[PDB]
Amino acid sequence: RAKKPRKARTAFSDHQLNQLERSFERQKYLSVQDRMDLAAALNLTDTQVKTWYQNRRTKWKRQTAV
DNA sequence: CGCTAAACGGTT
DNA sequence: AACCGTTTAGCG
Repeated sequence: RAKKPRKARTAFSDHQLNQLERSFERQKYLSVQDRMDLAAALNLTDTQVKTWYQNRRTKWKRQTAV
């Protein structure tokens, strides 16, 4: 067990995942404002959205490479 | 296991 | 500060 507390793993709802994915198809990168807006719309934290987008870009790149 | 959320150390 | 590349880990 890590010495430093980690954050609990967020479980996204179906609506949140749908909306995150619709954002991603439109824009692969968000401005600060568009990110902080999407977080508010989905009742997520700014960092949860930032992280989701970052990890989603990793997945996107993996799949561009096949 | 596999998908992926969060963590690490480095990079822009 | 946001990102990258990659790792590490939660959990269905």
